[PDB]
Amino acid sequence: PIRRISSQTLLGPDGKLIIDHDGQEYLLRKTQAGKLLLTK
Amino acid sequence: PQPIRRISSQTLLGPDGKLIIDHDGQEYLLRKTQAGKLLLTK
Repeated sequence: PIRRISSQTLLGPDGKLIIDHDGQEYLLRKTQAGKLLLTK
Repeated sequence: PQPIRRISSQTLLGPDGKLIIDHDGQEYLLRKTQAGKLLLTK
């Protein structure tokens, strides 16, 4: 199956991970409402 | 060790282009679509 990783491992205390993909940055973040959200 | 902060999609998603992210017990999927786009779904 597809591997699993905890959002804690990806986000840290600042709640954000920058993902470099195909020459630009995407932001993965946890929101105040408790959701994960990816933006471009 | 420090938080990741910044990472390539190639390293994060691997050759299958998929990762399940467990966020407080709710699984999201991060993937590279067949068109090569990055997408987060639940």
